[PDB]
Amino acid sequence: ELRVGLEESELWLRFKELTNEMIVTKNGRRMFPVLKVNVSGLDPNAMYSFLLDFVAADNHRWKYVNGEWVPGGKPEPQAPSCVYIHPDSPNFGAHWMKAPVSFSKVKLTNKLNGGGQIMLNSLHKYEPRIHIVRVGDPQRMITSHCFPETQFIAVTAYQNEEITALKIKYN
Ligand SMILES: CC(=O)Nc1ccc([C@@H](O)c2ccccc2F)cc1
Repeated sequence: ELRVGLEESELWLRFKELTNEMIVTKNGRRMFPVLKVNVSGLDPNAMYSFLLDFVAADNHRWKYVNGEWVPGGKPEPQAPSCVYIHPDSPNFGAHWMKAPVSFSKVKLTNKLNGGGQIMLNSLHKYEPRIHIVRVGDPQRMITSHCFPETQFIAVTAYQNEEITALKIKYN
């Protein structure tokens, strides 16, 4: 049975408790915490690619008001479908299962300017999603998982000072 487990879930939950925020910039910013998963139940002999995208969570944006996140207006039109291919792709099932798979190099941006970055809209909430795509498959089988503990609001600058301090504490 294929299982994709979130690593450092307790750490992600510390951020989610406060409402997590990830900075987006013109040139792109890596995430903290880094999305990392453990994988079991692939065919060790088969080859697969791992991909990452970000799903919009709401039909509205958010705003930080009097120290609380609240519905903050109408949403902007959806960000373009950006997909990040894990740089180890394609690789054997045995490779992906021998140690956690880490998406440490992905960068989030608010400006489409190449570099394999992910475009997000500031003040909107997103949920990371990991896809496993089997290589050489005429049926193009793909298996997707979402990670609820990793939801975050994209921001140009941190709003909650507790988030600013958590990012410094754990990173
Ligand atoms: C059966 C079927 O729809 N297969 C399929 C679909 C999409 C892809 C990727 O292009 C892909 C595109 C966007 C996001 C993640 C992805 F993995 C690969 C295989």
